[PDB]
Amino acid sequence: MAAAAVSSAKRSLRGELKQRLRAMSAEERLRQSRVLSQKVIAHSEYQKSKRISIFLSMQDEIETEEIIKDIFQRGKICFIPRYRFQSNHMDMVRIESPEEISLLPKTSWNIPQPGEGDVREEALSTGGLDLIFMPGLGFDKHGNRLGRGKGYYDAYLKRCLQHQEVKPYTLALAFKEQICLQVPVNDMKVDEVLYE
Ligand SMILES: N[C@@H]1N[C@@H]2NC[C@@H](CN(C=O)c3ccc(C(=O)N[C@H](CCC(=O)O)C(=O)O)cc3)N[C@H]2[C@H](O)N1
Ligand SMILES: [Mg+2]
Ligand SMILES: [Mg+2]
Ligand SMILES: [Mg+2]
Ligand SMILES: [Mg+2]
Ligand SMILES: [Mg+2]
Ligand SMILES: [Mg+2]
Ligand SMILES: [Mg+2]
Ligand SMILES: [Mg+2]
Ligand SMILES: [Mg+2]
Ligand code: NI
Ligand code: NI
Repeated sequence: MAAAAVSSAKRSLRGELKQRLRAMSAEERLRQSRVLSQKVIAHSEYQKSKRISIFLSMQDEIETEEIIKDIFQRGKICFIPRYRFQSNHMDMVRIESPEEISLLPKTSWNIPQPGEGDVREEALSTGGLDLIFMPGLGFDKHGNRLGRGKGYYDAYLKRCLQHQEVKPYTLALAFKEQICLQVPVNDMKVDEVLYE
């Protein structure tokens, strides 16, 4: 019953956040994304990190396009999500240029990812990750995160520990509209939430 009340609070907050995210203009989402891109590019954990996981942005997320271009300009090794919907499991798989992204097939969320038989280097098979850009629907200032529901990033963070001594730094990228007083939890916290 306590579990269910937690789920109910998460669901209600998701509906609130989604409505705000729906209510934002394309131009404005683009403005806050530009502000975050400059913040990330100046960020010391980003500047020092060699192996990075970043997401490919949905319409309700901070746009990561400029960060990706910077990643490859700085010769960082870049991994993106590859989600297997049948088992609710995600890996982070290597891409070798920003331009490759444009040729990939897309999922039912209209996001690019390498297809089923494209054999890819996985981040945990070749060293793990220094830094993971964390998407999500909401975050509070304690670093709690409200994801879309099925906990694929929480599960992936747990998995990272099985390959690395040092846990990846987790940096969320949020609209100011996505910052909440308290995210209902219980769930993995992020190290830092960036917003305007
Ligand atoms: N740009 C990135 N790409 C990432 N790629 C992997 C991915 C998985 N994903 C798709 O790639 C995905 C989306 C929703 C649910 C789930 O948790 N949600 C529905 C309710 C959400 C809907 O009604 O709006 C349900 O609980 O199943 C699980 C996996 N999540 C993406 C992430 O959220 N944003
Ligand atoms: Mg809604
Ligand atoms: Mg409200
Ligand atoms: Mg402007
Ligand atoms: Mg959406
Ligand atoms: Mg360097
Ligand atoms: Mg699949
Ligand atoms: Mg992996
Ligand atoms: Mg699909
Ligand atoms: Mg996993
Ligand atoms: Ni897998
Ligand atoms: Ni608090």
